[PDB]
Amino acid sequence: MKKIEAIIRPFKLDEVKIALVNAGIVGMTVSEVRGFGRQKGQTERYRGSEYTVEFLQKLKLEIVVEDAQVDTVIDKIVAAARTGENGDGKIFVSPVDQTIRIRTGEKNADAIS
Amino acid sequence: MKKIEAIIRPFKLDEVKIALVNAGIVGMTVSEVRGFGRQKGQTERYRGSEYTVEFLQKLKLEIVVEDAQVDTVIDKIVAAARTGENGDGKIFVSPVDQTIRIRTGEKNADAIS
Amino acid sequence: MKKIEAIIRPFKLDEVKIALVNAGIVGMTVSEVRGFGRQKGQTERYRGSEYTVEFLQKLKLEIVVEDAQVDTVIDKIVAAARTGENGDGKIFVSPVDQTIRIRTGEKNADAIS
Ligand SMILES: Nc1ncnc2c1ncn2[C@@H]1O[C@H](COP(=O)(O)OP(=O)(O)OP(=O)(O)O)[C@@H](O)[C@H]1O
Ligand SMILES: Nc1ncnc2c1ncn2[C@@H]1O[C@H](COP(=O)(O)OP(=O)(O)OP(=O)(O)O)[C@@H](O)[C@H]1O
Ligand SMILES: Nc1ncnc2c1ncn2[C@@H]1O[C@H](COP(=O)(O)OP(=O)(O)OP(=O)(O)O)[C@@H](O)[C@H]1O
Ligand SMILES: [Cl-]
Ligand SMILES: [Cl-]
Ligand SMILES: [Cl-]
Ligand SMILES: [Mg+2]
Ligand SMILES: [Mg+2]
Ligand SMILES: [Mg+2]
Repeated sequence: MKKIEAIIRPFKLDEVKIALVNAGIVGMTVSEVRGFGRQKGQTERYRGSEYTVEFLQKLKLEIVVEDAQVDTVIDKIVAAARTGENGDGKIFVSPVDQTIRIRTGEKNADAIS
Repeated sequence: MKKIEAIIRPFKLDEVKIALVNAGIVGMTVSEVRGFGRQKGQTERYRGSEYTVEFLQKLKLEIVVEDAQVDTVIDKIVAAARTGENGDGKIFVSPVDQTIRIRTGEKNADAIS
Repeated sequence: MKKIEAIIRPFKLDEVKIALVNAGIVGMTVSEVRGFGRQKGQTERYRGSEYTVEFLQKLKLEIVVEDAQVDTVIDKIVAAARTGENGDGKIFVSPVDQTIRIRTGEKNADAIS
């Protein structure tokens, strides 16, 4: 099992969300964050101004899936979230040792099906 | 060391929190999130309406503990957070390689005691 | 690759942020959380009152770096965030299996450079 954490542009939420639902994702969590991602020598454009290290609003998507579904999920997010301008986002994949469904106590594969 | 991340119903915060404090948990983090968890063919009830993939408000609890305490923490959350209606929540356990207490620089077991 | 998650006092954001930018960090994410950290028998001071398990506002910083940069990042956060009063914060380091830059599809070391 893996956790996929994707930082995306806020306006992209709808476009990304539809891609994931159509791909068969059945659970996801979203939160509001702020961030910077300043590659060397670049500025990020937002509403007609250029930024270096100021924090900009982003959204964090969290999706826990079976290992065999990670690449599909990654591909769907990338294709829907990208624009070609710096600031499009970043995805981090991390291990999940156990998953538990609260209502039933189901575990692991059963809790993500 | 493990991180326990629990997504719960917002109203349950107090009921869950009291269970964990009584069990001896000494540190926890809470954040506001939104989410869906649509098992196939189901709808989630909220304030008299039925939802499919709309995002609903949830809370994310994060608790870092020693390995030997994980199952106790899981049990306390499940028992306090559940209601029997879909939407009760989900728990993800993940590895923590190092913990550092900022004030003192204490590490690992010392930083979670 | 590792994720560094640091819970800090909200007022410290600026002091911590400047330390990390000067150390060469190029990406970070911040979120608003609440928390308690009650070591046995202690109270946390906030705006002239003493707290046990009430939730206090904190900030969560998330920084994904190469393994060889973790200790530098940890040191910079600790030195900038600390005050000597309980409630200064806690840092959790966890594994990241894959990183993807959304705009380009670059992976891993390429996505964090
Ligand atoms: N290494 C990192 N650790 C934590 N958060 C990061 C990191 N890099 C980026 N982020 C988060 O992702 C957001 C988007 O980053 P961004 O798209 O600018 O990445 P980038 O590597 O600079 O790529 P690009 O060249 O496309 O801008 C940031 O604002 C921040 O919230
Ligand atoms: N696989 C997942 N990845 C990330 N977040 C998830 C996932 N599944 C659920 N969540 C989060 O947990 C919340 C509660 O999920 P929920 O209780 O609906 O899970 P479920 O598996 O559908 O179980 P139930 O049948 O009890 O509804 C969601 O709204 C979402 O925030
Ligand atoms: N084990 C933990 N799991 C999750 N979050 C924690 C944990 N311990 C602390 N936190 C988070 O970090 C914040 C700061 O904790 P705090 O500085 O009080 O830690 P502490 O171990 O009690 O150290 P101190 O003695 O310096 O107070 C908390 O309010 C909470 O948000
Ligand atoms: Cl493009
Ligand atoms: Cl029931
Ligand atoms: Cl001091
Ligand atoms: Mg960038
Ligand atoms: Mg559900
Ligand atoms: Mg404390």
